[PDB]
Amino acid sequence: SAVKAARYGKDNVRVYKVHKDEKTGVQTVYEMTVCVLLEGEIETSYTKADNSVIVATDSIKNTIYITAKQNPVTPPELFGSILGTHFIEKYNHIHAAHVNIVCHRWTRMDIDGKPHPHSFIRDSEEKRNVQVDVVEGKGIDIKSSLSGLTVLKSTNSQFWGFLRDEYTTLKETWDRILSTDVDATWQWKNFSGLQEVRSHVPKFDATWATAREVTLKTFAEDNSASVQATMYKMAEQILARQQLIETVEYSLPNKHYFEIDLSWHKGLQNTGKNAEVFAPQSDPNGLIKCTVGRS
Amino acid sequence: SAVKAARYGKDNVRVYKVHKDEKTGVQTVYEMTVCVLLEGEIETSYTKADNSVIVATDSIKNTIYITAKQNPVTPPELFGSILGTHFIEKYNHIHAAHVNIVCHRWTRMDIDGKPHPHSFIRDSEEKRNVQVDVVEGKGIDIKSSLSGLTVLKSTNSQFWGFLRDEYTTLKETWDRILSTDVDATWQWKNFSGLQEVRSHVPKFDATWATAREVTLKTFAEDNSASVQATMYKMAEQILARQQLIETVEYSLPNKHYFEIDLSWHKGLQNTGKNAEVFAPQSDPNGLIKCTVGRS
Amino acid sequence: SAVKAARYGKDNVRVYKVHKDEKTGVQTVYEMTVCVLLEGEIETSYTKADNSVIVATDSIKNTIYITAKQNPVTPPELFGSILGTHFIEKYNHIHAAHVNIVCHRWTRMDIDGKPHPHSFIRDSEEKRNVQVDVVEGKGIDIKSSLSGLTVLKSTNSQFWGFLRDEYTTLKETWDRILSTDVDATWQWKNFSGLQEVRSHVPKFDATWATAREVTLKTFAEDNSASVQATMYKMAEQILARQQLIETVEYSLPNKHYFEIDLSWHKGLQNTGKNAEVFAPQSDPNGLIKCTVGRS
Amino acid sequence: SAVKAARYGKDNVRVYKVHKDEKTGVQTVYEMTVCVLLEGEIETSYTKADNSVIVATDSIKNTIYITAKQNPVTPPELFGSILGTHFIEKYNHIHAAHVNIVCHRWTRMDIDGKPHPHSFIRDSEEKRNVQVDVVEGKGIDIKSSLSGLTVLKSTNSQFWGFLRDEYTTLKETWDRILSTDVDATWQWKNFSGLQEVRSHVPKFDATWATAREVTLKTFAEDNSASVQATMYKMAEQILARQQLIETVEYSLPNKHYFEIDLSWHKGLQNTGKNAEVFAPQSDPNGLIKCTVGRS
Ligand SMILES: O=c1[nH]c(=O)c2nn[nH]c2[nH]1
Ligand SMILES: O=c1[nH]c(=O)c2nn[nH]c2[nH]1
Ligand SMILES: O=c1[nH]c(=O)c2nn[nH]c2[nH]1
Ligand SMILES: O=c1[nH]c(=O)c2nn[nH]c2[nH]1
Repeated sequence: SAVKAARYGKDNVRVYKVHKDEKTGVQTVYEMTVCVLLEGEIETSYTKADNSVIVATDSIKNTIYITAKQNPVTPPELFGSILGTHFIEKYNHIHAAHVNIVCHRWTRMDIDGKPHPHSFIRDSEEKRNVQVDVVEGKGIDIKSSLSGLTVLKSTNSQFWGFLRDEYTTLKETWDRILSTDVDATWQWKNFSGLQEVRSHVPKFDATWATAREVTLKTFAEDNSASVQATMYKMAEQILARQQLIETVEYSLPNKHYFEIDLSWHKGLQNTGKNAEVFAPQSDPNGLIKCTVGRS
Repeated sequence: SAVKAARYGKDNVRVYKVHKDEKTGVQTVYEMTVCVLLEGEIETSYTKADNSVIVATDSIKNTIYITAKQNPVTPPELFGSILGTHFIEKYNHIHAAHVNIVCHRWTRMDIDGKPHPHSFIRDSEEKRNVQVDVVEGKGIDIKSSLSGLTVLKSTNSQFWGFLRDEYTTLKETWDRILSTDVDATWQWKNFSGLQEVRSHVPKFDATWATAREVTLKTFAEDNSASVQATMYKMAEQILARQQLIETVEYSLPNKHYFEIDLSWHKGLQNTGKNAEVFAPQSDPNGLIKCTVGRS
Repeated sequence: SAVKAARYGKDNVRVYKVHKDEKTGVQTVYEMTVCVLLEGEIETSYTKADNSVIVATDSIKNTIYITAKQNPVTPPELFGSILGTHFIEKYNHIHAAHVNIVCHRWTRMDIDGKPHPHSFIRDSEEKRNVQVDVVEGKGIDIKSSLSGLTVLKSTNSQFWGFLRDEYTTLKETWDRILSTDVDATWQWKNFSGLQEVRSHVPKFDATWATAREVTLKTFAEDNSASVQATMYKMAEQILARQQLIETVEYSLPNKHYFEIDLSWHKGLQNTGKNAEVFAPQSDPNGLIKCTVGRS
Repeated sequence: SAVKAARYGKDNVRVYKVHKDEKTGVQTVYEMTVCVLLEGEIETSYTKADNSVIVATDSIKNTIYITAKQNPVTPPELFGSILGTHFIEKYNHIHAAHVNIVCHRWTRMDIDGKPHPHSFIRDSEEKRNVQVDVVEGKGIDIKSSLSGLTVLKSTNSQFWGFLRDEYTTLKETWDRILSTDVDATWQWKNFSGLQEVRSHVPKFDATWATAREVTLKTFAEDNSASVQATMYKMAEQILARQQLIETVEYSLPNKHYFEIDLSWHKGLQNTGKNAEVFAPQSDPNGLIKCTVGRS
């Protein structure tokens, strides 16, 4: 037998960093969870028990803390690029590094209408993520994403005109609830290395903001024909507004809310136009995915 | 053997309700998870296999939906009181009802600086809860709470002067990070029944708001001597501002963030006044509880 | 305002211990999660910021490891008694200790029909737990439990003859699936202190085994009239077989499996006697509780 | 913009099936969670709001239940093949179906040394999974796996001789604890269609059993030089024992158990050869992956 592929590293590395503006006394905090996996000429650790080629995963953990101490940790696209470049430049036999970063929200508190200098709240479980693949001789590939963004609209969603056959029991509707957890990923054009990533630093936060704003406004304003059609509208605008993006991917569950017929009880009317009380369903759920690119 | 205590019912009942203002076109949504347990003269279902005394748990589920269709579901203290009173008034052999309600956040979206008429976001995993115990001949006991409120301050927290003996390794500090998940419960004076609960309806949302505001402002502004001392300050103000509350209970984990000594690596300075990168600890955690009442 | 109650300590302390039989080379492992909360004359830490009365929670953590190094950690009723007695004997102003222990399964592997000397498998998520309250001048109160034991029987469960009124839609049945997660707690007679707990050490594992065996055999062999009736049978036998137990408490969800009517599709028969494919329901669920004692 | 890829369907479909041997009265149960995603000529649902090409996800759910009613559901490789073939044969514009199945354990209870006819226990959270991709004109690709298998050995694991540089603090060791959660996947040679899958039905359960046995025996008996080296030994044997497998993939966390130095307390000895009490670490964790194929 032979080794066809192999990677190894450290997962679930939690990191916090604080920035303190000595002048204003204002502090800013960052918290993330980091995963780093390495690839290279490491097959003999598997086949011959030769540990000499292994950078210990404990050392990878150390490296993450040291890099965060000596560099900016925002935007995460920059920090991930710096960290993966380190490993392939530092170790001759390591030729690829895969860095995943999850950013956790710590939003500044407003007290008495004024923003507080050093207190924060986790105002949501929504994440900002990056996946950075650094490959020797092939540059830096970055996928940026937002995940965990949970929304609901109580009207202005429709679903009619779908295929009907002998497996079909679902009724057409012109007014329904639509709720989803948004997972959206934008993939950047390949970058030749760290200098190029640094030259675009301003676009990373602005594009994350645009992606969020467009997702929110399109969900609220689209009189939706389907999940499929609404998500395509989001992806299109984002591509239109940032030319360095090559593809946009959306993955959207359809979290169903079912009507409850109460007519068995004293003729109570709770369906169609009289629907007021609904049963959220934990499972199963629709799952709809799309990758949109340039034509 | 004998039955010394017994209760039974339905848990994890998910409910959504929408309100539609025909005039303005503005819609408002409510989502909760409900648990209802009953007590009464039901021992023979356990000892004699006599199911005649059992209100089926499926029927309890139905009752929750019907009650939500016919009554307001906010504030949750009112809805829980109405639902538990129904069971003890409707069934002669049922003498107590225990109703737990978890309210989930659906916050109105602002689009282009304007509040949207029918789109919402789960802006946090924080919950608003109630526990309502309705007991025949003994009125209605309500405990209201907020839970899941996650906060952090990066400075203005201290912990020195604690007991030191041969089990002690912790060092005193005058500047540390404090992070917690707030669980706060305020217990109302007993109410004689539904009419009295209805007469106080306005105080329920205002007190929840006060409890939140006081928790947030005290956490941000207190130069904290300990978790114990800061939480006592919160409980005291709340009691001072709502006379119908009898006790306030706080339960606060201390989620530790540890310094990381990097001096082994090129003399890097990352402790004490140079501390910038920290390691969040998943476990173990301090747990500190207090119940405060009137003197 | 005044402090009416207060406790504080360390939660989520993970502990592993290994025992090595030098003679046979056989090793045995134990893993648990420990919570210790203290009560006493500690109110001024809350009201006056006096940390002098506080045993730091970090010190409590240390104490747990040291105690495990110097004493047996099985049965958990003994280890919890030893640990809580330490705190009230060691600190004059601490008058109660609350110790919760969760035991995780590490079951010896059988390889080639022979039990392996040092390899283990987590053969289930079922836990063995203890709650030990040690109170100065009032002895040691122990509640032992098993939790997470998940079972299902595909026939020989019934539910008919329950109350029917205008809230009722559930149909009577003489053959249904019954599935639950067992939570069972047996409460021991108060013990005067450590010497008495030690004199009964053999009964702790034997009673846990009995409780398990009786739970399993009664569930499998009872032609169940209801959850209520079957759980009473379990509690009764346990009380009959261990006289040092004062009460037995069971808490049992009814995890529903619903029939699926497929007759809309080519007259397919899948209900009643032809029921073969069912839909497990994640929520809601029945919840049935009973505490049984001696008459 | 253009659609570059798209798939949609139903996730988290829970299914139970019972088999009843009329002759012996013995019953056997199966429970699984199913995900089915479809691909095809469906782009206009995204770009033109044309729902005519959509098979509703509710209909997919129905199809899963009907297929389970009319066919065997074991082994899961067969059931997944049957279900994905249905969709591409039934709908002309659907050209690929992706079926994921998770099998949950329901193990027959032994009562009084005898196997019970209709009672079961979830004896572990370990899963048996399949991923089946059915593609029009390209046959059936099956990946089978076991996941959630949690093990620990308390000795006969080593880790020395790894790379040491200025990022390294980890010490070499010749005796450590090794614990992991096993994720193992074996990929079958492509099959031309259902008849070929049916001709190999006996190999599916036997290979799952072999994969399990080899994983367990190698973990227990290997005096491990590293996670990398031990997992390669497992993959090699499996390939040696089933020629229809093309690749074997392992993904193994290294769940660390750290020594605790207690010497600060009365010279207590708890490290190296005196190590008895350890601290399980929840995070971070090593992550080691390997794909092994034929040479
Ligand atoms: O938006 C929707 N898309 C779908 O594909 C679907 N199928 N069922 N309901 C649905 N709603
Ligand atoms: O606020 C705190 N309270 C405590 O009781 C404690 N113990 N350790 N650290 C602590 N911090
Ligand atoms: O065993 C049962 N007990 C109950 O109380 C019940 N209510 N609905 N179904 C039930 N089954
Ligand atoms: O088995 C191991 N493999 C590794 O790659 C490693 N790195 N640190 N510890 C380790 N143990």
